[PDB]
Amino acid sequence: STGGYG
Amino acid sequence: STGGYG
Amino acid sequence: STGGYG
Amino acid sequence: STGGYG
Amino acid sequence: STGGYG
Amino acid sequence: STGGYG
Amino acid sequence: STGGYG
Amino acid sequence: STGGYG
Amino acid sequence: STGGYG
Amino acid sequence: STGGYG
Repeated sequence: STGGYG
Repeated sequence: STGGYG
Repeated sequence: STGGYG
Repeated sequence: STGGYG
Repeated sequence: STGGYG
Repeated sequence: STGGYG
Repeated sequence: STGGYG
Repeated sequence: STGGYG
Repeated sequence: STGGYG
Repeated sequence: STGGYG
């Protein structure tokens, strides 16, 4: 998986 | 306030 | 406030 | 996996 | 406040 | 895996 | 505040 | 694995 | 504050 | 593995 905020 | 980038 | 980059 | 904030 | 780069 | 903040 | 680079 | 902050 | 490079 | 902060 790539990136994301939290 | 809330912010940021995913 | 909240910030940053994923 | 790559990057992400948290 | 919160910051930084993934 | 590469990078990430936390 | 919080900072730095992954 | 390469890099990362935390 | 917090800083540095991975 | 290479680099990383923490």
